[PDB]
Amino acid sequence: NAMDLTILHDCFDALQRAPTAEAAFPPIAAAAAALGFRYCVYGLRRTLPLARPDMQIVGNHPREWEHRYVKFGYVTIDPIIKRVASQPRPVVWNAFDEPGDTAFWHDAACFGMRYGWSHGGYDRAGNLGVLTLVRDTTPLDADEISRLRAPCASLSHAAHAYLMPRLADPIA
Amino acid sequence: NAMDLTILHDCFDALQRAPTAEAAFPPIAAAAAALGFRYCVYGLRRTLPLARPDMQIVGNHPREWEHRYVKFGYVTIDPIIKRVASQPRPVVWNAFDEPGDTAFWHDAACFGMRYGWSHGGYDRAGNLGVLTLVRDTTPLDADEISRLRAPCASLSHAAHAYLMPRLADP
Repeated sequence: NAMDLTILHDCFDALQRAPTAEAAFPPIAAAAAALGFRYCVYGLRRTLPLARPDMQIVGNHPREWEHRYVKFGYVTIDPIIKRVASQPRPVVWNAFDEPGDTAFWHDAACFGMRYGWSHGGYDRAGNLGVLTLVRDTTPLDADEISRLRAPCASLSHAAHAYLMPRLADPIA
Repeated sequence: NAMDLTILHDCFDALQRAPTAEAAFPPIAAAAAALGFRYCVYGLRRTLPLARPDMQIVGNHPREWEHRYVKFGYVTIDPIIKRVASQPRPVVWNAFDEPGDTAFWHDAACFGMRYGWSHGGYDRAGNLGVLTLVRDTTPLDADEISRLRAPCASLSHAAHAYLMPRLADP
């Protein structure tokens, strides 16, 4: 378990030499993978579109999941977004065990988006950035959640501090 | 080094059963102390007061430093707030090497708040919470900063997610 702290040490050093969102994501995804999360997704939802919320999505998620996330208009009714946008704490979810939003969780479960850890963060301009860590094999028991809080918190701060600002305002 | 993960593990366990700010701050401050930071200060700056910004300050700082901070209106000129608000990355400062703001840095260095680590986060309402971890001993070199990033990131997340909400509304 001491290996977990090395995982984050190597991530944050790589994030010091990542001046773009293209260079900043692989460190965060590699750390999440080392923590047991097969999938690592980041979404930037901007406040200025007002008429229609726009969701910018980067991640190693299945392409067909995002394709259906787009064609079915899931940004309008995304249950994870509604839960992380209202509260500051991380949201642990299970696609087989969530109430309502039947169509959303149906597609998520069909493509491995099954057992997730999601945390939302805000920037100076009011944009919402959501880091989502998903595994496709087993939901975490509470004892594994307890030990993963600090590492996931670390990754969550890293995504909001090193990835989100370089998605919102690229150097070029 | 094996401790840093257990230092934070114990902190995050305590914050699960911490429904008040009186109960959320000590575990964070305890972790900051175990990481080498004697002073742990959290400030919540409001956007609403407009003409000048209100700021709640909670921490184990020397209290007479807080009294100067209010006496000379430092909330309007605070160099650290200025830098953690315009940028989402942490800020590492040295009260003897920071340019300008001579009066501000003189007062901070007077009460041992000399070599600090500060990070600012926002909430849905647009408020600014700032976690500041300070030493009175030695400056922060490039080597210790590297290994302190991941643990201090967890502390930032912990402060913004568990302490900031309790100051803002409960």
